[PDB]
Amino acid sequence: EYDYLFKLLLIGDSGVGKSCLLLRFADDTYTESYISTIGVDFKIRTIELDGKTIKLQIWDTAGQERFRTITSSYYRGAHGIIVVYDVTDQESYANVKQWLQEIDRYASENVNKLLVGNKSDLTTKKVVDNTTAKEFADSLGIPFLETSAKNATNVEQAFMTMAAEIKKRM
Ligand SMILES: Nc1nc2c(ncn2[C@@H]2O[C@H](COP(=O)(O)OP(=O)(O)NP(=O)(O)O)[C@@H](O)[C@H]2O)c(=O)[nH]1
Ligand SMILES: *P(=O)(O)OC[C@H]1O[C@@H](n2cnc3c(N)ncnc32)[C@H](O)[C@@H]1O
Ligand SMILES: [Ba+2]
Ligand SMILES: [Mg+2]
Repeated sequence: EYDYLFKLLLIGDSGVGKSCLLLRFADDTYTESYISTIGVDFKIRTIELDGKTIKLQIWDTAGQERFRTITSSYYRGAHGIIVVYDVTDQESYANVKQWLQEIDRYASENVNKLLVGNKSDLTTKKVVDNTTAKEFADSLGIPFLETSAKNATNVEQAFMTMAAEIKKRM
């Protein structure tokens, strides 16, 4: 029986791997194919944390600009928002500031945030230095993790740490 029900949103630029992060966490599957999300997709996953059962309702948003006014509708309900960039794509990291701005515009004032640098397995094509991204996230008091949906690395931890932080402030 459920102790908490948290709503999470994944946002960030098209092609950074939001959908693959959710597929990995919710279905333990992965695809190398690129099929952009139309609007917002939804999955649930129940986790156990600190002896508590937490149901997570997770919305995976389209990163493409033409969906953006619609995706904004889901921001208010979120307890936690995960902002994803691709560690091989500098512009996706540069657009983190824009995404943080969407959060300020549309989200609840007390929303928890996490910055994720995805595709950490692409070690030879990495252009966003993790010390840079970590200094950035520190400067904002936002937690930071690098993930690989492909190799499963830190995927469970990203969702688990987000839940932990939500649970602490209630
Ligand atoms: N090597 C590697 N490739 C990844 C990883 N995650 C996603 N990809 C690849 O990146 C591409 C885009 O992934 P996808 O999850 O569809 O991106 P998205 O952020 O959901 N795009 P949109 O916002 O348009 O729906 C796919 O070709 C996918 O296989 C990762 O951790 N490692
Ligand atoms: P929008 O409000 O159109 O939602 C986008 C998609 O997510 C599905 N969905 C949203 N919220 C839930 C809940 N709370 N439970 C189950 N499914 C949900 C919508 O039905 C849309 O397809
Ligand atoms: Ba949809
Ligand atoms: Mg997607």
